[PDB]
Amino acid sequence: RQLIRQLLERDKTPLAILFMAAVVGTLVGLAAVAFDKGVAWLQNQRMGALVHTADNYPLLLTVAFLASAVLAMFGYFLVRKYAPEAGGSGIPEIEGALEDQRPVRWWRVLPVKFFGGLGTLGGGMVLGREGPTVQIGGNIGRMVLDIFRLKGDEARHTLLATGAAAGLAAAFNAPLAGILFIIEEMRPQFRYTLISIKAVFIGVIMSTIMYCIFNHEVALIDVGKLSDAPCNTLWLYLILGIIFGIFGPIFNKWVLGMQDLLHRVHGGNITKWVLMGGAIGGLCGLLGFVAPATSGGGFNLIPIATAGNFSMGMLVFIFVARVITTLLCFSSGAPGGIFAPMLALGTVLGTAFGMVAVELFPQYHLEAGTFAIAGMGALLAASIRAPLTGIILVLEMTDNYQLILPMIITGLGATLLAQFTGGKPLYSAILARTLAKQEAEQL
Amino acid sequence: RQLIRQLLERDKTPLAILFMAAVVGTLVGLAAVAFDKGVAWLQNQRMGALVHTADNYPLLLTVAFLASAVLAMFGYFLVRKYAPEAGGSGIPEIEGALEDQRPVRWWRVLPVKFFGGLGTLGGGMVLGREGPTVQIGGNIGRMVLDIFRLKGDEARHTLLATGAAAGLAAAFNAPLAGILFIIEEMRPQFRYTLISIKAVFIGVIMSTIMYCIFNHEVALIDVGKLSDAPCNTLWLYLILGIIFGIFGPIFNKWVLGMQDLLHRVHGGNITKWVLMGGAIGGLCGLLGFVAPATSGGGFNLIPIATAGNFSMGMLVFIFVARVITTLLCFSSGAPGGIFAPMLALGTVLGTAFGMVAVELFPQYHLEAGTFAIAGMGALLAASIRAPLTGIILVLEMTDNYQLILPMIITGLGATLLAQFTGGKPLYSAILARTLAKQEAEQL
Ligand SMILES: [Cl-]
Ligand SMILES: [Cl-]
Ligand SMILES: [Cl-]
Ligand SMILES: [Cl-]
Repeated sequence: RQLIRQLLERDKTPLAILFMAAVVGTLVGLAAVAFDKGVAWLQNQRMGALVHTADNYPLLLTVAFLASAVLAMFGYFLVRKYAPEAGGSGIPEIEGALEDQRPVRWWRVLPVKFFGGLGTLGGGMVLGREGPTVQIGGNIGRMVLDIFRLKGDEARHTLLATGAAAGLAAAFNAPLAGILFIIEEMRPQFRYTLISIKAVFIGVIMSTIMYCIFNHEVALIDVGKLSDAPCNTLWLYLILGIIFGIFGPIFNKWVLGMQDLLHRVHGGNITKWVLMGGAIGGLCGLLGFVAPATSGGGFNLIPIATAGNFSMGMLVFIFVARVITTLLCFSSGAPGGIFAPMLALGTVLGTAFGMVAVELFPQYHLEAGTFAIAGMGALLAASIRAPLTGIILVLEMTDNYQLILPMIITGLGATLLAQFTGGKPLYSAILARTLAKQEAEQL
Repeated sequence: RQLIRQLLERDKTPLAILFMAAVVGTLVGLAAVAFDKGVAWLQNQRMGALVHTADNYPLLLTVAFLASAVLAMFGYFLVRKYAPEAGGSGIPEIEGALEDQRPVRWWRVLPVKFFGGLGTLGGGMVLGREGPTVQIGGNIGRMVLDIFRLKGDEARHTLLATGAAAGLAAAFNAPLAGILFIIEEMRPQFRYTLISIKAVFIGVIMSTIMYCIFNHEVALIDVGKLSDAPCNTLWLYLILGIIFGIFGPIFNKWVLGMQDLLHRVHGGNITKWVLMGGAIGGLCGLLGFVAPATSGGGFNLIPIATAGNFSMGMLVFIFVARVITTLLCFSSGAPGGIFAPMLALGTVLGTAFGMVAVELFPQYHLEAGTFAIAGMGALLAASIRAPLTGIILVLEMTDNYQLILPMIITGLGATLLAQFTGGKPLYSAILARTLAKQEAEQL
């Protein structure tokens, strides 16, 4: 009573950050659930109010095109106006914010990364919510430093990585992917002052506690308990990392090559960025009815492809027609991450390797889905090149933790073959292309 | 050839590190499995061989004492004559060799940490095999570097860290927690240069492949499937961390306090040390027969305490007489770590907390054992102050990965009150006491 509580005056500012890291993690966990439950409302009101008479296929294709384009145009007009920095994932806009390179305007991003991400991702576009939640989370961590008035220089990098950790923890119910997002992915940007790593923990805890009360689901991806991977067959997860580790730098040259190729029909205009974003967001709404595996930001193709429900000629067709629809969305300037459309390209090429590995090897008794869970985090290690948070996020979402060894081998063969090929991390190459564009345009 | 020529000009010395880290990682899967199969064959040769108790009880308590003390005076003697750095855990001898301070004498530690870790830890003493596998692993990472005569200090800090991560991946069968030993626990010593981390990833998976070849994996601790905790009850995991976070600085105050206190009964001699080691390590083979939860490394009673086969008049006798046999065994110069004795120390105080919360709160319908898994990584976060190497290492040996939010909450409140109530990490306070005692030797 009177022998313990007098030590608060000794370290009053560390206990001022760790209390504020509890209100960062609470406010990010509310803004992430209202994102995910608010984007599922616009996705259920779209397909639910699509079929009306069930025999009017000319009008039903028109409604599926316009009602997903106007929602997408609401997410493209609110981005190039009033908040131009919320025009992509948001992981490069916080990686250049832990180091003092990019400004953090929470008064502009938070009514835009929320209300534009609800119209972009709610239009059936191939874009995930790992983008608009870590960017929202990185700005709520900046928001409480202007509400609670503190001008600390170490309390502004601590809370901005707290809500960024709380954004990944409250988007995928993944408390371990949120902490290791700051540790090993954002390694040259984090400080680790022994109180900042405790403040990341409170923000991750309070954002996953607020995921309990409104999301009573067991997993985000509903693939059950798959088979084990014996260590007679752990060399096929090294050939899987070789195949994924070569496509990774080729995909990063395709992301950054389509950001400049699509930036030629409009050239930077406002009346032509929006009309192009409605032609993209309407095409991914028109694809939501005629081919539901092509459109969408993953997470429904993922527990279907890993069960062997697709054929071989249809898994090749999806990988061609999902690369086209994920380079037309993320490499266009829409608020939405490339993360969840990379989880849907990992279970397609992973199963296409897993369906061939049971024809050449009948003596291994291989399941065709164990290469889809392992391949899911193998494009996150070759493109983004954050292999450890990309294999404690496939495990946190599919709950298939028995593949903890084969998912490292395909996460290590992907990182090793992406560095040998000549590939950069994707979230550090979008940031390095926006800083060099900022320096060369104002001069 | 074409590709063969261009892989030798630019990246040859980075590829020589990634090939050495596969030879380093393989050799801590053959010297780490045969260490665990040597302490388990010696365990079933002194307590499984002398099993007939129906004939002579006074002629068996001496055999349970003499056969476990003669093994104890082989390791208390090999350390004190041939490799004095091999005594104790061995993580502070790698934590203090990763930067510049202590040498890595693989020509002295490896015949002593092996055949003394077989003698003490396999001869019935309360010691964990994490310690004698990090130091054997880190010395192998220097041994292969010295045999192949690699040139540079960039590979010396690299390959010593791959072997210390190869040790944790095969002593406990955890590929994911071995990398977080180097990333999270070895934070201010390890150098991250984008090739050394892939040498750790190579050295870990080459040390877990060589586990399942010999030791066919299912789980170390055989708790089957505990109940998924309803996260209404997550505030009880914070008071579990508060209770452990107070005891944590009190516990390692006894660890360093008993190393100094036991240093007066023998002085610094080599006859009085093994005669102390023949009684302080000798009664734990006698306590391993009349009360087998009071002695031993502390892994047999973890499935017994978590399942709830104890009362709270026996859950105190295996905590009062379990801290005594842990401070006597580890903190007296015996070649054996303290991870597994403070793992059995967390699941006993966690079950005592678990058996109380099911009486005061019948509305929650709690299990008394879900706090035992959450309390296992609590003393590893309060004393060692490495939560993510404690709350991920016990998920991989118990195979209950649904308690992550109950364990990050317990791992936070353990770390938060071990910093407030001033407690340094155990392996950073053991090393800083051996650094100050070697600077007083030169004068
Ligand atoms: Cl972008
Ligand atoms: Cl989505
Ligand atoms: Cl020691
Ligand atoms: Cl042990």
